[PDB]
Amino acid sequence: SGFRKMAFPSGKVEGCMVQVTCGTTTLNGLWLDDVVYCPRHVICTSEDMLNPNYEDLLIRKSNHNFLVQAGNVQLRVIGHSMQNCVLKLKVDTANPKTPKYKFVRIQPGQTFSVLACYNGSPSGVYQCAMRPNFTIKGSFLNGSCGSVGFNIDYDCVSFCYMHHMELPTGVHAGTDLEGNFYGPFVDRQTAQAAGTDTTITVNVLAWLYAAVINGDRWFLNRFTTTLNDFNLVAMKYNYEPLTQDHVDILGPLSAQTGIAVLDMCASLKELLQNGMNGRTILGSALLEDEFTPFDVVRQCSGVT
Amino acid sequence: SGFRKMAFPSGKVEGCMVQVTCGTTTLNGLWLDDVVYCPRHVICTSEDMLNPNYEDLLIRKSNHNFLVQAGNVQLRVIGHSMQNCVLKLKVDTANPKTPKYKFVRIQPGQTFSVLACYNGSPSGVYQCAMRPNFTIKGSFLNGSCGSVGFNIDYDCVSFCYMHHMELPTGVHAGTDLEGNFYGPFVDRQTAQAAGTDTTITVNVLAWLYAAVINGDRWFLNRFTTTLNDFNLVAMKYNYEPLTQDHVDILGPLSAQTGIAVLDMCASLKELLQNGMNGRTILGSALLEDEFTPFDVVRQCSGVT
Ligand SMILES: O=C(Cc1cccc(Cl)c1)Nc1cccc2[nH]ncc12
Ligand SMILES: O=C(Cc1cccc(Cl)c1)Nc1cccc2[nH]ncc12
Repeated sequence: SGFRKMAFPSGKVEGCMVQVTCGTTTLNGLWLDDVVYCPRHVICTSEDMLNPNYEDLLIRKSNHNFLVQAGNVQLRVIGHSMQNCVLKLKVDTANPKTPKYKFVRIQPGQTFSVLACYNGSPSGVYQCAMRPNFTIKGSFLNGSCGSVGFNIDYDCVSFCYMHHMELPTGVHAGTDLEGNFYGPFVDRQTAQAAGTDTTITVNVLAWLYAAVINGDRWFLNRFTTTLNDFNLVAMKYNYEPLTQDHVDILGPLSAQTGIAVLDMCASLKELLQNGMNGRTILGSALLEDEFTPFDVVRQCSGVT
Repeated sequence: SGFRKMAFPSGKVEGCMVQVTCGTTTLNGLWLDDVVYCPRHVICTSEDMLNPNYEDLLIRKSNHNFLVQAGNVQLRVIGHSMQNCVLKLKVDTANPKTPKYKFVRIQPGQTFSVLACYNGSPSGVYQCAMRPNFTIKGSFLNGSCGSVGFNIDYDCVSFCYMHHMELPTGVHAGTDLEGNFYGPFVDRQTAQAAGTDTTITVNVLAWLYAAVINGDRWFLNRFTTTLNDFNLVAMKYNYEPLTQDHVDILGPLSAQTGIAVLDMCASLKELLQNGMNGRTILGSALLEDEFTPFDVVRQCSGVT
């Protein structure tokens, strides 16, 4: 028992990290097979970042201008192309450490692990959620661009995020591995509105089920609610409206604990209306929304 | 910017994990050079666990009774010995993935990463603290015994913990890599008192400095305090007494922010006496003590 904000083991991703330098800029790249993926802003100088003309900046670059280093060994670049906001550097050697992998575009409210890197070297790993507004609240310093987010299903790494930018608000924005930003963001040094965010209701409910499984039960009450009534409360408290699709994904946790989803909704309703009263749930004094129902089941069943 | 409960990249440790089976019991082992380390209770049956006679149980075992499997390949066991609460299984092949490593006994209040494993396969990685009472609040299910805790300083893995037991209270106990338990625990299925725990004051202060560095400043006040006055408050709130040694380790963070350690102590004093008033610090609604001053500097400087 016990419940932690657990990340996937990062080894399979550590073996893919490289350093990419173009001119004066260094960031991280992801080496899979014979391609290195990295943020296209590796080609910018500070003078360029207010609104870079990426097409023109890339025309001034040749294969030999992209310095790619995998630990201590240099990779030979034999092609380059820009796809949306990523560059794809074709190299003459397939990464021997390439794991089985997929590129996936995750949905808002889903979670993933981030391997924060600097100069192609891994620094640390943490778990986070893609907010409903498509930002991430990460831990990224200058030089972390090109670090990736991923999930692992047995031996397959599904890469879902590449880090590109820290907005002036201190929240993070990035792309899928085809270089499409999550959210409305653009790769320019400008203030950019991130939408209104909401709390991921189905994840808070999953975490309340994790709490019951792991011994924290004080918040269970004698009440029930309906989706309509619960959604009036979710509206007031800026929580995502709950749907039958969310109730269905909570089915396994409802079956494991014997607590009907709408009864757990009534516990969440009381917690939203009354607060925690100075108590904690799974070591937290707030309602946690960074665990999906799949994460809770995986953590409570010991999936490897 | 941003601050997360970050674990070390686990790849170097993933390469050391093996499955050890003895009779009907399977758990995890750590393969370094030509030795596999695992909890000695791998030799017990359920009938043995109330108070096992480990010496007698191990006398009934031969090298060929210890089944060690590294992924899909079987290791040949050419020796066995019990050291405190660990078994050391000498194998005929040095682990090719053995990283540079050390065995260290950590101090209470220090932090480390855990690579939770089942059947020798990594499941996930998380960061935690060794409580002042020598327990850990982990995420461990049955089959996780033998999972290890570690820190990494550049290319060297310092292994500090091997998981052995979940106490009836749901908290975790284990040993250093020489098999000495942290705390008063014994490897038997009995209720065992864990001491009175306290909050790790120097880590809460480090985390308040991380909060100021990362933009959360609302808790800064016009006050100062002394070590004596602060320690009266720490006493009331079950916090570890602060010493000049703790003030000295907070020196770098004090220099980075320009906030004297005793002024930060006055902010912590007000937070202990008044609570958070429904506000958060670094996404937490409680005072976090699982980040050391070294962790805060490492995370805020991008060490790889
Ligand atoms: O965000 C950027 C580069 C950049 C600026 C504008 C647009 C783009 Cl696409 C890229 N550098 C950072 C500086 C400081 C902390 C940081 N955390 N994560 C990144 C990061
Ligand atoms: O703790 C043990 C085995 C054991 C019992 C008594 C003494 C010893 Cl040394 C070992 N099994 C577990 C069962 C369920 C969840 C668990 N989490 N971590 C372990 C764990």
